[PDB]
This record gives sequence, structure tokens and C-alpha cells, in this order.
Amino acid sequence: DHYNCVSSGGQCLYSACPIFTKIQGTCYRGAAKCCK
Repeated sequence: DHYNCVSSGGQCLYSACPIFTKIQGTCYRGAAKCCK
């Protein structure tokens, strides 16, 4: 979720994770990816 994503060093994005990050979980009721 958003809380764990952000607290653990990630960001919530709806579409693509930028280069040198990867999908690790989700945010916003699962509609977005947590990119770390």
C-alpha cells in the first residue's frame, strides 16, 4: 500500500516504473504500482 511503499523508500505510479526501479507492491487500493 501507499504507507508501506513510501515508508520503505518507494513511490506510487499508475503506469510504468522508471528505469532502475521495479514493481514491488501496489498503492491506492491496488490501482498503482509501488516502484523501488
